[PDB]
Amino acid sequence: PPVKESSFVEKMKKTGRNIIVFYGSQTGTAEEFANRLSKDAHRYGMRGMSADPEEYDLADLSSLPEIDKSLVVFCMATYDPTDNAQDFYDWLQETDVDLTGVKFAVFGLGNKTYEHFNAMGKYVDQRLEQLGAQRIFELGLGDDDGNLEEDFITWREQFWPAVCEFFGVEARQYELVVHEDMDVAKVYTGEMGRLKSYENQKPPFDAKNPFLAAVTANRKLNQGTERHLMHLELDISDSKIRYESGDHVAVYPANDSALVNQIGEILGADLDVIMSLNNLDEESNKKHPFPCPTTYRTALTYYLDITNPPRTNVLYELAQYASEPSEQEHLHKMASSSGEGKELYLSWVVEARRHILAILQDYPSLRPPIDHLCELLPRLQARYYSIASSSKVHPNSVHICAVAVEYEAKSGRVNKGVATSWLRAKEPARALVPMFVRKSQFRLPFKSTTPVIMVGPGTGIAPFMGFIQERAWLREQGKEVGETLLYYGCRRSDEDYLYREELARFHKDGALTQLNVAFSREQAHKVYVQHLLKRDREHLWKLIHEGGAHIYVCGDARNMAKDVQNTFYDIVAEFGPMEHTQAVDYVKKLMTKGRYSLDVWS
Ligand SMILES: Cc1cc2nc3c(=O)[nH]c(=O)nc-3n(C[C@H](O)[C@H](O)[C@H](O)COP(=O)(O)OP(=O)(O)OC[C@H]3O[C@@H](n4cnc5c(N)ncnc54)[C@H](O)[C@@H]3O)c2cc1C
Ligand SMILES: Cc1cc2nc3c(=O)[nH]c(=O)nc-3n(C[C@H](O)[C@H](O)[C@H](O)COP(=O)(O)O)c2cc1C
Ligand SMILES: Nc1ncnc2c1ncn2[C@@H]1O[C@H](CO)[C@@H](O)[C@H]1OP(=O)(O)O
Repeated sequence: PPVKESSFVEKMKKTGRNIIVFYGSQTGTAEEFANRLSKDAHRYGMRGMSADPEEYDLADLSSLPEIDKSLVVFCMATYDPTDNAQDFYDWLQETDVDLTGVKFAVFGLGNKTYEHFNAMGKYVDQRLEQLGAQRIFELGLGDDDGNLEEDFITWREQFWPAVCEFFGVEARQYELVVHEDMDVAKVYTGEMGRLKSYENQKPPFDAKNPFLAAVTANRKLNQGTERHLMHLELDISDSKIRYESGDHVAVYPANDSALVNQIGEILGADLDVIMSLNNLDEESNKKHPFPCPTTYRTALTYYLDITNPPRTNVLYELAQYASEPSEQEHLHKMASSSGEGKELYLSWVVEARRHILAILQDYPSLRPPIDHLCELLPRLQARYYSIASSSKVHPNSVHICAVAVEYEAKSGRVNKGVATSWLRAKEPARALVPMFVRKSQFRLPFKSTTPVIMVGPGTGIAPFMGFIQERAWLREQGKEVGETLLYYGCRRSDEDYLYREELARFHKDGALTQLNVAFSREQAHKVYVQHLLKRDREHLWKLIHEGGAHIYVCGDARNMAKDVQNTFYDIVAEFGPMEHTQAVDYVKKLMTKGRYSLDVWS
């Protein structure tokens, strides 16, 4: 609950703004979009502004009409609503205001693999119209399972024309300030929010004031040499942090130092030059791109993203810094909605997975001002992990189960995951991992006697390591505990069976009523967790139909989770009986009555 700003409508007036793009974002992408769309109003002889719907009172849309040819755009992501867009939502639900005269557009960001695709967008664009506002352009539906960037360049290309036409209008966001005389303790060195907040830890710890927790355990859980699966233990003592199994822990990592050095090396400049990028819109909340003042090196290490494929809007803006014509032209055509330009971007940048440095190496004429480059780079996001311990057993420690990312890219070089390569490097002593916890609704039943069915192959194991530590603990405390079954899976039982001993011990003490593992490569056919579910179908239908058991799914969202959902569709279709459609509805209903929970990630 923060303090609202002044009515945005009034703000727009005082700065001559006629377009306000609102972004609902969780990992920046919706926001990045709203800002791109914002600076876009300029080329079209208009001026706009991005704004966090949380910091404003959306009831003020009703007053927007009072600005000339005013326009409001909504870039909303689904996670329904993201944290910052919750107010708006509850408002869009309670309010009954008459938005007659409001003109809007909406570009939603989602992922098709999800149950409720772009639910937020579909909702916003469909509720504004319910209130009296008129849609100016079609609802954009972004799919991060294909290419969101392309869906966005495709919408934005048909948007602006429809806008300029409708309004009859004819067809460095931040500024740089180098620091010569700066006091040493007044310089951010990587902390996230308040200055020196990292060094002087002061509760309560959240996303803006992360608690640097000490890595007390680092271990490799697998026997092979191909992959590196690891178990870490972060110590949250004196942090005053509460958590339950199912919850997630989030961490702010550090980029690889040499990938950082080499970036200032090729651009031929120093990273230690202390600076600041002050938003040219002196009245805007977001006064800076990241914590300023600070040195390039710091920003490149802690606040910027230097490994993900650059977006089309960044390449276009960097086109002007490449001498050689051929190159300049290539960077320029990366933002096409079709053609050889849309094809080089998807294969040479995306598919190839070339980070910012790579492109600078493969296009040597590109030597941009490191100043305009930092303003273009996206902020470094924190990475989530499903806490792997019960707080009833480890109140003062948060466990993480993860696989390290390192692969060969067509780009020609070996890429490394930012968070994983970093946590990998951290071992118990000087090792501090900046963190905080985010509550989720993946939870053990309210009643201990309620049955539980956990399905989670590979890393999807980790939340369940908690559910089991808790289920077991409840029994020791004399509580009466219903069935507790795990459906895990790995390649081979002597190669990457995670927590084999702990899971054996738990089965032994009777915590785990059933330990069903699936060894995928131990035979000709692939044997996956869903094969076991189909196997134990008769008994699983019993729990579901007569036991009121909860179902859980964790790990790969891409396929594993769909395959398991489909096998649950079949178990019901058979013992219902039912026809796959009535079984789907049955399984989905289980999802709304909170008896089927998902924790899948791509
Ligand atoms: C809510 C949620 C829960 C999660 N829970 C856990 C969990 O508990 N345990 C866990 O291990 N992970 C989990 N993750 C994943 C985790 O957050 C990170 O995505 C993961 O650790 C990699 O992050 P990184 O910074 O190391 O790599 P990044 O720098 O973020 O790179 C990730 C990207 O690299 C690319 N990439 C990965 N491998 C290849 C390849 N071989 N070939 C081509 N592309 C590839 C993909 O674009 C991938 O998205 C979860 C993610 C979310 C969103
Ligand atoms: C935990 C989690 C849950 C998600 N749930 C949904 C969902 O229900 N529907 C959907 O369309 N996309 C869903 N997504 C995908 C995001 O909407 C998509 O990646 C979006 O681009 C993120 O935008 P942001 O960076 O602006 O938050 C989810 C992603 C994560 C990580
Ligand atoms: N589609 C899927 N459904 C269920 N498990 C899968 C899966 N795809 C891969 N797996 C298995 O998930 C486990 C953890 O990664 C591995 O045993 C892997 O086996 P595989 O690698 O032989 O396909």
